[PDB]
Amino acid sequence: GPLGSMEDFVRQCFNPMIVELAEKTMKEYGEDLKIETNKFAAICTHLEVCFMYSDASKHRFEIIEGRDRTMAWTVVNSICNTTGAEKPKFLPDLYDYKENRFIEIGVTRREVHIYYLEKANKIKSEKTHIHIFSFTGEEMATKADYTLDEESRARIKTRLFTIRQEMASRGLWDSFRQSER
Ligand SMILES: [Mn+2]
Ligand SMILES: [Mn+2]
Repeated sequence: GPLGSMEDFVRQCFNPMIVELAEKTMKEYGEDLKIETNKFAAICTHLEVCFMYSDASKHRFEIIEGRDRTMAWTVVNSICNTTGAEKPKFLPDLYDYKENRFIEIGVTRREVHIYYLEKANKIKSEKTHIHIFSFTGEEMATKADYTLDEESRARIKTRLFTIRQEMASRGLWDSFRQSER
């Protein structure tokens, strides 16, 4: 049974723009995708989830994820100046203009409730909303408020499922699942 390479998978599976933004995120952190390739895949996956989440409701969200860090903070600080939002301690992923809050999107291969609790412990915010997806359909969100409707979230979950089945098909899932954290 053949075992594919994760780089081949990422470049074949993810949109060119997503791959390029992921390369940029890794460079900005000085990470080498040729060595940390499971991480490369996880970054692309996280980017794509953030984009799908925003696209579920045109106009509602500002995207923070994907931007260079300096531009990301520029955008965050502008949103805070404009809307009166409290400045987050860590860069979030989106800003929700309807619910008036920043959102941290988590995508995990670990148990979603534990991942959620860890995220919540890290950001130290009474305000930032957290929404966690797993690759097998489970999710967890702040105050049991899932923000988007069932169809939109199903679209995201189906995508995560497809990625996982594609990986497994190439023998890449075992390592990807086990490599997190
Ligand atoms: Mn982020
Ligand atoms: Mn995130």
